[PDB]
Amino acid sequence: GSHMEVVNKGDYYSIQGKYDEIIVANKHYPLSKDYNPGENPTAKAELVKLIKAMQEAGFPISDHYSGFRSYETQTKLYQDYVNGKEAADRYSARPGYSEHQTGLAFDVIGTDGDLVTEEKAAQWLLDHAADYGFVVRYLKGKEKETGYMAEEWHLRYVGKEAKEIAESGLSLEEYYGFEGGDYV
Ligand SMILES: [Cl-]
Ligand SMILES: [Zn+2]
Ligand SMILES: [Zn+2]
Ligand SMILES: [Zn+2]
Repeated sequence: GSHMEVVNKGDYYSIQGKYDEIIVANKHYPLSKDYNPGENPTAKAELVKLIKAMQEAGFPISDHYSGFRSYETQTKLYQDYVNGKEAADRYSARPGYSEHQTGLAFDVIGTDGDLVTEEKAAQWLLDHAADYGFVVRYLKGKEKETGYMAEEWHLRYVGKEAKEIAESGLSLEEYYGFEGGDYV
């Protein structure tokens, strides 16, 4: 990511990547509370293949996943988690702030009902998410940069540039040189 500024497109901010334009949603850059594209079909088709490949490799992964969540959905979920604001902020997006609202983010689930955390499966996603155009967004040890505690299961579709990204070991923030961190 060498080196472009973030542009406001109106409903969202984006940064121009090496091959694609990359929507930026985090604690610094919110989405328009209206922006409601639903699930991205191109990302979805890749997720399907990713899922199948994990199942083929022996992993107990569900066909089900958590993808598009609108602003309103995010509101319920964030509120529910307050029940403190402090602790919920560590791991749950405020509405307008979630990559899930872009329709480009997807949480992988085990056939046991839980978000994937099992170690071999987590490593497989670090190793191969990029083969399907995805990155593990909330990397371990990058909580300062991304704004969020690490998530083994949360995939963000970025396309072809995922392999160079994964190779860097960087957060998107660091790779494209935009701000993440805490709400301001
Ligand atoms: Cl691809
Ligand atoms: Zn700023
Ligand atoms: Zn691979
Ligand atoms: Zn997620």
